[PDB]
Amino acid sequence: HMPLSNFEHKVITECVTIVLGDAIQVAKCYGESVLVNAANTHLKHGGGIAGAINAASKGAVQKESDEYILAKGPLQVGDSVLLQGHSLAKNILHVVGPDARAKQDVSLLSKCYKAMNAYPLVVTPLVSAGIFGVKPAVSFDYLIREAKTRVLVVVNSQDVYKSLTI
Ligand SMILES: Nc1ncnc2c1ncn2[C@@H]1O[C@H](COP(=O)(O)OP(=O)(O)OP(=O)(O)O)[C@@H](O)[C@H]1O
Repeated sequence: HMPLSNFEHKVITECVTIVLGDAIQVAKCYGESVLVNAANTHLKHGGGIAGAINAASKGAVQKESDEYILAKGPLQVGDSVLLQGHSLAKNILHVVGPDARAKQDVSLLSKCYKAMNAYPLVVTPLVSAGIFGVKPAVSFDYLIREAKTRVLVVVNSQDVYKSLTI
């Protein structure tokens, strides 16, 4: 079974496909992929996809992240950091999308998605599209504008999936 058949998906461009499912699982089918974590300034992976990723890695993502943040200090918004994959992916790219509730610049999503272009295959959720208050459609708009590499954008609500795929 070629990986994406385990999932409902729709190719948008030769670059971007929209997959309905859990991004952790999609990334598990591609060992050469980089998994995008939708993270905060302090890489505190307490919930959302950050907590699911931290939990899949059995706490390891949190401890690596604590060492990095202690050493470098906290990340700005739109910053990204490539860290270990903890066998969930070749690597995890921790991406700090803007927080709309806090009235942060949503065009910083462009900076977040740009970072994904350094990798040949990336599996990502919609950055800032949950508690951070950016509509998934709006997050998807920033992604499709910047994606120059092969990006599997994975949405785990079926409603979001139907909206994105017309
Ligand atoms: N394992 C996951 N895989 C793919 N998409 C996810 C996953 N978990 C959450 N999402 C979706 O991707 C987007 C980014 O998630 P985010 O890191 O901002 O945490 P969250 O959205 O507040 O968590 P939740 O949606 O469960 O309340 C959200 O719209 C969210 O619903």
